[PDB]
Amino acid sequence: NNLGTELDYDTFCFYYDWYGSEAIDGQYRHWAHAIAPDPNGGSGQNPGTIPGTQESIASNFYPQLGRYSSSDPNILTKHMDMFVMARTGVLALTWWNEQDETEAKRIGLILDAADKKKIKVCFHLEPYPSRNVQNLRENIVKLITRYGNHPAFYRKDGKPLFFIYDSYLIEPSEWEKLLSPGGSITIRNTAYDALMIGLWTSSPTVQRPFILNAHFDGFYTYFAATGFTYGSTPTNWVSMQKWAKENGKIFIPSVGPGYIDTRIRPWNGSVIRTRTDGQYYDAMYRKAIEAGVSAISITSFNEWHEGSQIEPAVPYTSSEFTYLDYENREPDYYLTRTAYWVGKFRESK
Ligand SMILES: OC[C@H]1OCC[C@@H](O[C@H]2O[C@H](CO)[C@@H](O)[C@H](O)[C@@H]2O)[C@@H]1O
Repeated sequence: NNLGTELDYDTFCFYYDWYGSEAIDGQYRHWAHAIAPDPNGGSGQNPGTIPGTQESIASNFYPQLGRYSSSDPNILTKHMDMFVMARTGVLALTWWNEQDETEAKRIGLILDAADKKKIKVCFHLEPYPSRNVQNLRENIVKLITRYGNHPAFYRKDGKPLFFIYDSYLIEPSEWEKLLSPGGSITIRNTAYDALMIGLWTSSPTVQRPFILNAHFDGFYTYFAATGFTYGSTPTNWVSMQKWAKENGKIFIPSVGPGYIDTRIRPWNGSVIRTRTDGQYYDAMYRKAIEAGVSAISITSFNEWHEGSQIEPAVPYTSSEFTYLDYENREPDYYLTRTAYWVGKFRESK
């Protein structure tokens, strides 16, 4: 078929599975969330918590699906249909190494639901406690062993792919042990080889030798807020792509529709990026495509705390908060606008 509606398997959408309901999970997990103290606000702050009631959730927006559970198979079905609408072929699943049966259940449910719609799943390896290259290797082995034969497990030219968030928290000399073909605990040329995509944050003078010396296969930028880092400044993407191509690296810039996290970080208003009825998303996605990249990542499907989600949101005013909403656009606008950009990306590929 050549309908201009098929999934794109070089488009990765960051997905969060940490939402809970009292009924399914015992608590409205993540809809309830601690409010962060101001890191520049001095001592004795008592910022409190967002309780995750119907009226007061830990987002500046409000989900069309309500305070859902990430463990609810019926929600997962709906999410996969939303991925199909968006044409996003890869779900990049947050992974916190919780070592708990409820995590294991969720991951299996997500893989199963994804496969019904021919969506693929890869893992976004988060900065879990004491993360280091040895336990990373062990966890990569575990994930490939447990899930590598699942039909929804993502591969690119035969290799799994992992995104590594805050990869700068680990020195290049440690990464080399895992990721150089000669490394002490290498995955290269083993059953557990994978494309390892590190987080490019700051200036080229720092990031270029970091990526080379660490032996990452590529890099991504994550942040949905333009200008938050050098890497999330889209005017740098042409030059970042040129460097990537020269050095055999895969650049996967991250694009998002906006940013606002002031319910959970009230002091963080300088990072707000307004959606402007889709014009912000359009500008960022256009820059990624114009840079000539081979793959794009989307921040985010459903990071509701940070206001970067493309998942449908609805107008809502409760007695506790007046939420933002998609304004003049309909609740599914960011899904269908993603599909528009996926088509432009494919036309360019
Ligand atoms: O997936 C990479 C990162 O994406 C942004 C969120 C971040 O998690 C931190 O922030 C959220 C709030 O937005 C907290 O709920 C988490 O516990 C964590 O501090 C991801 O690491």
